Amino acid sequence: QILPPCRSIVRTLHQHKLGRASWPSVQQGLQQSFLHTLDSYRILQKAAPFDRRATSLAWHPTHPSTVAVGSKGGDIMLWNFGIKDKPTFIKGIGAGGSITGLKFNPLNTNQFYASSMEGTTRLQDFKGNILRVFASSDTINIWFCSLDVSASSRMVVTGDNVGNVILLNMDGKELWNLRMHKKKVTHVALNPCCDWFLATASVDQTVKIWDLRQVRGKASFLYSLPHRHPVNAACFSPDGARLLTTDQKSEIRVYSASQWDCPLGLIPHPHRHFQHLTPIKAAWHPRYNLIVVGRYPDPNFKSCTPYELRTIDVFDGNSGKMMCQLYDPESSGISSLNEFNPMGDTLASAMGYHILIWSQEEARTRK
DNA sequence: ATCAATATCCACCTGCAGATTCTACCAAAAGTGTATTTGGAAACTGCTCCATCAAAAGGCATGTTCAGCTGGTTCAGCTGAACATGCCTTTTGATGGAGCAGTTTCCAAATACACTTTTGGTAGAATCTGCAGGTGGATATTGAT
Repeated sequence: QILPPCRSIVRTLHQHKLGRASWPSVQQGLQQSFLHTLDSYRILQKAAPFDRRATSLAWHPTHPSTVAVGSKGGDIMLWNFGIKDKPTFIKGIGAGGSITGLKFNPLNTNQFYASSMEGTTRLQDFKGNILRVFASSDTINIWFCSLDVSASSRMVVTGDNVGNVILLNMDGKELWNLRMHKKKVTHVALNPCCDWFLATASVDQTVKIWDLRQVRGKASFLYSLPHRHPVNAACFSPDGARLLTTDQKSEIRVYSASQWDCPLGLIPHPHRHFQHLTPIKAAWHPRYNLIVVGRYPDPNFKSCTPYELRTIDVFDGNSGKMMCQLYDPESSGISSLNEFNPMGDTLASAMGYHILIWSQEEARTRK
């Protein structure tokens, strides 16, 4: 395979110590170094099963080794590494209560937000106590699909199966529930560097950029970006300037700050949507300009590589092409969800009925 | 050697090709109503193709079942020839019912409106059923004679 990297590494660091070379060149060199050491994540560290399929994933923001996960049957799990304290569990109905959105609480880490097929955007503890419901369908067969949160703004946002989005405060205060789309809202997210423009994606083959404080007039939006197929995810950058989008058939798109309408590059990659599989969500890496996605081969997709395996692919953002591929037998499932740690030293993967941890090996000999 | 079957010829004769004449129904023309097609919202049903257990499909050992073959025994249908008998047929005397054609009286659908049951929508509990025991035939496996 490819993975060639080269450079005059330490020199640049000293160049940075002299002021000659600019910081983005440093960021590029250490991005390459990060890829080189990610070539040693090949040894899969840990595996974890449980009951009904995995649907949503989330990282403990402050802690590297802690992670939370939510199932197809409303079964939530909280798991920490190097603890061995037999991780924490909570069950649900198990049939039609699929948790589908899951973000940690920025305030109380022993709390968590959740969006469920039951029709209940809730705030609940890992010990089982429901602290507070935020919204409700009040009529079954109409449920939520999307959820996200912001701490700098102290806001909650959630999306439906019909095309209307809801926006609440941390203490209630609902001033929202206007309709935005014609179909289900697959993903949604707020800017981390801003507080008052939003992004939402839907089955309508359109992804919309809103201004949550200015617009109130039922599709008096700010921007609307089209696509050729429906969209499973539209995720913001940490920096805030790059919006990543991933469709259902075969595509990834990078939109910029600079003219949201036009895209900067198209990254073709197979992640074909499917009914009983968990929907695929590309994701950023929090401290570089990389992209990470899970692959799902299609015999009809125009493959550039002659070898098409199920594996975790890692591309470069501002170029378009690939830079690394992680693969491990005994894990021949399809990695629906993949998310790097906010810390930057660990990767979590959610496959059907399985959760995988990929971190570096070392510790050749103890003393 | 056969010995009716088919190939050949020839009288004949009656269905059959062909010509004539009456007739009911097919085509064209202007009009209309009414089935159907089309544009377009929307809803709902099948294609979907992993991730997973768990009955179901495959495959291999043993054992039994029976089937296409043998040969023999039994015996029952084929057919000659002779002779009876009702079929043919034909032939015509007898008749009544088929079909037509005129007369009478039934008796069905056209239409408008106002009930009236029928079909869902939707919950509650009554019956079927998984599961678990548990009786008792029962059905094969040895057992006394």
